Amino acid sequence: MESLTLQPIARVDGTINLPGSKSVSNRALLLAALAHGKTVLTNLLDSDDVRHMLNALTALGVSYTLSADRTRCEIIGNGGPLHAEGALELFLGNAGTAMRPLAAALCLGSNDIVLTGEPRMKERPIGHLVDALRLGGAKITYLEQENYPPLRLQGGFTGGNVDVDGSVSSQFLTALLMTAPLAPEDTVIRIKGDLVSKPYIDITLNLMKTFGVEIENQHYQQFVVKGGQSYQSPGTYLVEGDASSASYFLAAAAIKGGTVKVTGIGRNSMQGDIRFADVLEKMGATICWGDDYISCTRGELNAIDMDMNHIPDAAMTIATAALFAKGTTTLRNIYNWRVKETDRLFAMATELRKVGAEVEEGHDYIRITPPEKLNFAEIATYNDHRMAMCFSLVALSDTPVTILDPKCTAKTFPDYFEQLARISQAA
Ligand SMILES: O=C(O)C1=C[C@@H](OP(=O)(O)O)[C@@H](O)[C@H](O)C1
Repeated sequence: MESLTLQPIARVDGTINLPGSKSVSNRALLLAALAHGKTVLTNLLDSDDVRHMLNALTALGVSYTLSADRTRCEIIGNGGPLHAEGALELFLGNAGTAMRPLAAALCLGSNDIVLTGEPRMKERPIGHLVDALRLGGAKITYLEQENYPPLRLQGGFTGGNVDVDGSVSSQFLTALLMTAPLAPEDTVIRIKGDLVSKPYIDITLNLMKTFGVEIENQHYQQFVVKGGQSYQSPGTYLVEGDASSASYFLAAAAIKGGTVKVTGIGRNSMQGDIRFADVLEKMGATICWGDDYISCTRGELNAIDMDMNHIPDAAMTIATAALFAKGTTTLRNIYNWRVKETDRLFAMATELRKVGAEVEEGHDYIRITPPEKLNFAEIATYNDHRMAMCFSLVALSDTPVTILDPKCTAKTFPDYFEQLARISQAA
């Protein structure tokens, strides 16, 4: 199959202008499609997950244009809930930010639509979301395995008292929050117990406010939403650079810099993954913050033992950076790594051992003890963009590394290797 071999990188130094945020891009596209008026999004991400959302909007009848590089999008808002009948099938690849939000949104009014995706998406849970939507009136059918896509949506979500489990994915709550304002009746969303990935809820609420809707957030345990609302175009909107994509470059400087500056995110960014920079600082790197950049300069790199529930995606980057740190690194409270692009606890542990690390794969944590020296490995990537990007950091050592299916990075970052190469220096 396809593979890419990375030769040892002696030093990293430079500036990277970040690709747009996947989380912000897919929320902005769905809200722009539901809104009244024309929205012009700039710095939109061009990646597989965004392309699946754009294709779904096209299939649903939404009109929009894209610039040549697909980072500028002018969307003609539908002025209300989207509609299609005839069991129209929307293929959503493995994009949670399209699958979860559309599963909720398309329950408004009457519809007859099927949502499906790649084989792995049919193994990613959606039951907590379906349960909540049904409590609000939605008619939803599991076409294959109970609690997983594919789903046949027949509409009916009117609002009301809705409980939702927040212990497995914050995306279910995000989907409900974006949908409820357009339901005819008021909705009170009650979180059953724990809520994981809380920072992503703040991104959702930030986007909803940009599009003209606010709700009452009672300590992230209950959300009061008034029905009969409408989203309104914000005119022009600048999508933040992606803070998760930024993690690889900031970590590379922490290991082998040099100073690497990423632009497009800064201290005021809404993305919780900017907190990844705080972890590098705790490990010994030097961080500089700007309005529109974050930079990292090599310092020391010491192991850490931290709860990473607030940054599940960027936390994977600490798992390979740990190969270069002094001591044993432990990342805790990351159970849902198991239900994402792949089971990331199994995948990360398996591949880390291949380059020499001693790894304890905990049920919901990972403990990593680096080897005295890394060895060569051909890294399996599990159709997971982050496995490829995280293991690219192995090349910041004296050994090359071969990454299988490097194009899997296109889920969120098609140009990843060219960008890592931009900051890679031989001297
Ligand atoms: O809402 C979002 O944009 C995302 C939320 C997170 O999912 P969980 O809430 O399932 O952790 C994250 O891992 C995913 O890549 C993007």
